[PDB]
Amino acid sequence: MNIFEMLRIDEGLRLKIYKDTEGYYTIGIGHLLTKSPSLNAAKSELDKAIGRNTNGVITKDEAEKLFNQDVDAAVRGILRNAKAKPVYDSLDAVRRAALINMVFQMGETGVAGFTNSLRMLQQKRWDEAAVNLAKSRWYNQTPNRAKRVITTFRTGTWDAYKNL
Ligand SMILES: [Cl-]
Ligand SMILES: [Cl-]
Repeated sequence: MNIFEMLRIDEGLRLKIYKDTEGYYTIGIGHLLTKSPSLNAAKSELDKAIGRNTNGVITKDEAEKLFNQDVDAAVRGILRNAKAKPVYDSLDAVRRAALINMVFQMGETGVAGFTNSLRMLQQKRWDEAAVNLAKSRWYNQTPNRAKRVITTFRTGTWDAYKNL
């Protein structure tokens, strides 16, 4: 298991524009296109990202390419974030993947409301952190996914992803 396989399980793979859990147009492996209600705007953003007139449809390779870019960006985003960096550097490899997954899903903006949880992770107080992470809109909206990531932070193993 690794970050790519982990997110592929959590986000799935769709080759046509679809609406995510929050109702935003997305494609591929969880690649958000825009928060705008406009399908046209979404198709436009898609063409801009792929470099061609797609007609709201892409190939598997194109999806994987977007994915590679998106993971790289999340990692780079963490490294540049003054609050997240110290946490990321303190964690072991498995746990780092869990932090990447959150950032990929909710962005630096979302991860920003997790100040207290991040501090517990940095302190290595695993059970406490798991409890705090669960008191969030994130957990109430996407509980199954949140449970998988939380278990990852709690245990430091990929157990929640084995079977999927
Ligand atoms: Cl892009
Ligand atoms: Cl879920």
